[PDB]
Amino acid sequence: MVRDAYIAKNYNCVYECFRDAYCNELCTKNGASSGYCQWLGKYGNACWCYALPDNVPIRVPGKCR
Amino acid sequence: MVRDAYIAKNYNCVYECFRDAYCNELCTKNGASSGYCQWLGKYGNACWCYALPDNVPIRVPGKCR
Amino acid sequence: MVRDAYIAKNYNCVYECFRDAYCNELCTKNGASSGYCQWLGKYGNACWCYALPDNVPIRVPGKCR
Ligand SMILES: CC#CC#CC#C[N+](C)(C)C
Ligand SMILES: CCCCCC[N+](C)(C)CO
Ligand SMILES: CCCCCC[N+](C)(C)CO
Ligand SMILES: CCCCCC[N+](C)(C)CO
Ligand SMILES: [Cl-]
Ligand SMILES: [Cl-]
Ligand SMILES: [Cl-]
Ligand SMILES: [Cl-]
Ligand SMILES: [Cl-]
Ligand SMILES: [Cl-]
Ligand SMILES: [Cl-]
Ligand SMILES: [Cl-]
Ligand SMILES: [Cl-]
Repeated sequence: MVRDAYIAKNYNCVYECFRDAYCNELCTKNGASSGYCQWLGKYGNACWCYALPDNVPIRVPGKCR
Repeated sequence: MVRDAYIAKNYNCVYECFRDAYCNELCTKNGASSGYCQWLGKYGNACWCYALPDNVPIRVPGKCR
Repeated sequence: MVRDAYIAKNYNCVYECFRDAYCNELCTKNGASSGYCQWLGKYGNACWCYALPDNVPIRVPGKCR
């Protein structure tokens, strides 16, 4: 299954960003259809991916550790 | 079927917004993959949903009533 | 197959834009689920389409000619 989400890294942490292309490269390398750099969002300036496969971790409620 | 669209409420009216998370919560609660708050768009500052199921009303050409 | 991409015109050139609705109309007329006007991106201010069918050309690495 796929989902639109903030791609995460160890452990439960978003990827920050400035440029859309940075996030699109990151997200698509990880199987998403595309992604972009969301500014001033829930997790600050962070990468949002569309249709990211569920073998890739995502940000969920809770702490980044 | 699903479509990308402005989610609507009675009758043929968009949801205004400030924050992306507001729209993402609204859109996903209604079955969309995600959504965001479009600023300065066709209907002002309004929620846009990706892959919103067709059992949820959307904004179509015409008046909000 | 579909892909998220910059819709292109002859030859390997993006469509520039100001308004999201301009790009959404262009992209959806060409079979995409939606599109928007990306500002200050890889190709300047240009139209990005979601789920654009592969019978529509897209921007790929290289020169616009
Ligand atoms: C300023 C600004 C801005 C923006 C944006 C966006 C988007 N998509 C990727 C959700 C369509
Ligand atoms: C007003 C200028 C907008 C450029 C910033 C674009 N983002 C990187 C925030 C795309 O979501
Ligand atoms: C230039 C700062 C951008 C933050 C606004 C982001 N929106 C809420 C308009 C996202 O589309
Ligand atoms: C800060 C105001 C944002 C309006 C510009 C929106 N775009 C046309 C860049 C949408 O991506
Ligand atoms: Cl985080
Ligand atoms: Cl943004
Ligand atoms: Cl927020
Ligand atoms: Cl309205
Ligand atoms: Cl916007
Ligand atoms: Cl408009
Ligand atoms: Cl170009
Ligand atoms: Cl943008
Ligand atoms: Cl760039």
